[PDB]
Amino acid sequence: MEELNIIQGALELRTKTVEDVMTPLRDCFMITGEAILDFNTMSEIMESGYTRIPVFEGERSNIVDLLFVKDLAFVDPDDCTPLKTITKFYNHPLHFVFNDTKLDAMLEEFKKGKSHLAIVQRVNNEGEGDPFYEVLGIVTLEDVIEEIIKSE
Amino acid sequence: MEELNIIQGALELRTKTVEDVMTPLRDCFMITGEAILDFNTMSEIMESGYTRIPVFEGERSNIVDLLFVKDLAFVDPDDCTPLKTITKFYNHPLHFVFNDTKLDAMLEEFKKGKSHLAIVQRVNNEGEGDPFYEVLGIVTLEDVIEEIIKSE
Repeated sequence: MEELNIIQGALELRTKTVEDVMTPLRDCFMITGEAILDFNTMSEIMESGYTRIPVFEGERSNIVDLLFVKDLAFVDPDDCTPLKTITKFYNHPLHFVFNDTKLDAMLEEFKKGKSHLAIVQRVNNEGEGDPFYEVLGIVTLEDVIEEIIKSE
Repeated sequence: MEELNIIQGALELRTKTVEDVMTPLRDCFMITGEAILDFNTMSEIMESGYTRIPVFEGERSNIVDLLFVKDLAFVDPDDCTPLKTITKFYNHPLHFVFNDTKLDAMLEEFKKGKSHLAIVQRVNNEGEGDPFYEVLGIVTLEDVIEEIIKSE
């Protein structure tokens, strides 16, 4: 039964972590903060089919903003408007989560607030001096829902 | 518990119908088949935030096609390209469902195939001669999932 599938998935939300379901950094669709919104860039973006796109500066682990595809609505490609204008303008909130966070807690976190996307990070205790936060990938509400309802 | 919420919702999928959760025709974001994709039209479309937009010809109950926002990726607004070009090109499938259809069966129907959006309709036995199909609104996967996970 589908109902049984959903119930079991719901039960497993306690044990599975965000690390188990995240879209890792190698698999993340991201965009440089230096980007300019000419025709072609906007075209690749609208082509991606992703609703929201992480914006990074320099390194991919240096995620600085979020771009919603909606924000291109009033953008004229002929203007070749830089991305920073849109990102600094909307200044969409950035949500973070630890790799060990359970999916049920993630669901709870997502249901409250606008964030339906979280950035996964870990503590690097393998110093070499100061311990650091290591960005691993992204996890969305979609990742966990898909984990809930999928056939198993 | 969240898990309890999800479980109960899953259980109720048997009893609730597509009529109970659909976005009705008054609340449907739709677009005329005659539409042209200048800047402003594309701008309203990208503004909507909806991933998929029903295309109708004449009456709103005369839904003829589906438009994915993705399909605007390679569209130059300066070209003022008509919608029919894109719709006839992609010719995305159209899914239909009866109002009495239970949500669990809907879930089953959605999980198989690309259709994550269905058009609700009913039989008009209030003839007046020939009985007809009366379009009532739309129901997506998102509608049912939202119905599953929401707090109750």
